[PDB]
Amino acid sequence: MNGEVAPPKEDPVPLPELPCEKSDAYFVLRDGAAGVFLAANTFPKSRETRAPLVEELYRFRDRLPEKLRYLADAPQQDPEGNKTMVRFSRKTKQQYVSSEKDGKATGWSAFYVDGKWVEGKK
Repeated sequence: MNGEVAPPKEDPVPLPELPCEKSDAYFVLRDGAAGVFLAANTFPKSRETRAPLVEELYRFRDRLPEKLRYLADAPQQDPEGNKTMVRFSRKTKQQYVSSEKDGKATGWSAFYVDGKWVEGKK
């Protein structure tokens, strides 16, 4: 009976081919943060969680759980190269990607509409 709801046990879309911090952990893609994301299997030792980088998704397409065909399908960077990762919007509960340059968050942010990605530059 000892339980706390959503137990640490869970092997949905594990991406062992993506090291986490440095404790032999990896990024096991899961779903429980306003949408989808990839938490470290060493959590909390590694709270590195957040939508999956579209580019890293293309490399993990062979392992894609199929429910990401649209996310990984979205662009994987911007005209400058700032790779674009997945994000989540509550205004429509959907997945929108956003390019990023190093760590300055350029601003690029595309939205996945009806199989219709878009770009809401700001």
